[PDB]
Amino acid sequence: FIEKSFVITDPRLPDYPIIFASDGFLELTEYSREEIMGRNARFLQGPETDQATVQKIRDAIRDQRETTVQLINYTKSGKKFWNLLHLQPVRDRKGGLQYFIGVQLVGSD
Ligand SMILES: Cc1cc2nc3c(=O)[nH]c(=O)nc-3n(C[C@H](O)[C@H](O)[C@H](O)COP(=O)(O)O)c2cc1C
Repeated sequence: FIEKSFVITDPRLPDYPIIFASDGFLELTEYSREEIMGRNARFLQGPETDQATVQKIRDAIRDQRETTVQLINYTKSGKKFWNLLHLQPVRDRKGGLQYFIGVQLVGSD
C-alpha cells in the first residue's frame, strides 16, 4: 500500500530504526524524511499518550505478532492526533523476523 502512511523498521539494528517513511507519513506527522530516518517511531508519543497502550505495542513486538492499537500521537508542531496503528511483522525466507511495518491506518477520528 504505497499510498498510505507507513514506516518500515529494521529489528536487526539497535532500537528498531525507521529505514523507510512513506510520503503519507511525512504528511501526517509534519516531519521531513531527514528528520525521521534512523529514529525509533516512539518520537510520535507525548504526555497524553496512554502507557498501557505503549505496553501492548511492546508485547506485540516481543512476541512478533500482528496487532492494531489506537493511541495519541503528536505532529512536529505539537498537534495531537489519534493514530489507529497496525503493526505487521515480515519474515525472511528462513522464517526469521526481517522487518516490522507500521501503518497509521487512520490519523484522527
Ligand atoms: C513498524 C513500527 C511502527 C511504529 N509506529 C508507531 C507510531 O506510528 N506511533 C507510535 O506512537 N509508536 C509507533 N511504534 C512504537 C514504538 O516504536 C515503540 O515500539 C513503542 O513505543 C514501545 O516501545 P518502547 O516502550 O521502548 O517505547 C511503532 C513501532 C514499529 C515497530
